[PDB]
Amino acid sequence: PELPEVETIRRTLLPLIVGKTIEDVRIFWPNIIRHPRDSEAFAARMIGQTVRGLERRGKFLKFLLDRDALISHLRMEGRYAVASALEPLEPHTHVVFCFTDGSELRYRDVRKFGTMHVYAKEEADRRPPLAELGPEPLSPAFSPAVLAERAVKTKRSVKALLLDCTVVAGFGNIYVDESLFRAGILPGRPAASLSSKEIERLHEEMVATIGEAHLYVYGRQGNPCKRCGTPIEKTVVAGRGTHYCPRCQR
DNA sequence: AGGTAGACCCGGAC
DNA sequence: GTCCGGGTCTACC
Ligand SMILES: [Zn+2]
Repeated sequence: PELPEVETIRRTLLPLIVGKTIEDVRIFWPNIIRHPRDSEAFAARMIGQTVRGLERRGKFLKFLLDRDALISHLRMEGRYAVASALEPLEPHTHVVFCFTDGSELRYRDVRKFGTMHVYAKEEADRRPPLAELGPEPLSPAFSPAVLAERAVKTKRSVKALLLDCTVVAGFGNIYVDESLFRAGILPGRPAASLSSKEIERLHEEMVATIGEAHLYVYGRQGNPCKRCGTPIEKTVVAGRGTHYCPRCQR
């Protein structure tokens, strides 16, 4: 899921787990657990803790317990469900938090690609994976000035810049391509080549792309641009498949 | 050290 | 049967 859908998950999941107490943690694929390094320590430490809150930082969910925070990333295909311990698990379930009321929070992922870290709550923001994360794109902390100051000092393309999680939280390949289209800027342009006007327009369209979230360019190669009718093109930029309108973007 | 490459994962596309 | 697609971290120069 993208940032908007993670926010929806955050809002939906919270009432389904708040106030529940962890009785067991069952791990079927240890490598999902990134901290502590031993999945057995990860499981052991969570037992007896009650879920108190659920926050979002970029595409990360931060589960707040009594002492610890669980930081979880679903990437593209991960899913959470709350369901009864009496019922069979869904296929591809890798980690289950069992609660004392006989319900469970389950993480499943056909791609097995997600990650989980647990630290004392007070340490979570200064450790991976949250430590270097840039500002929320819908927050005043993400501004044209912030974007401009990062763009000026780099040799990288504008696409590589917007994909950098330290610049802004939660912009992945789809919203990067779409925002750049909406701003009229080619993804391969050096970040340092953008004028003040272009930086300001790009900020505006990034906020709009995220705020709104239905595609102009992503995956639309060889089909007509919805604004000018020119066929959408696809190339590699910053090591990613990159979609753009060669007329609308400059 | 700024910035790219490696690593993780595997359904489905070639 | 080999490889893309996806995000975000660690490992290099
Ligand atoms: Zn166009």
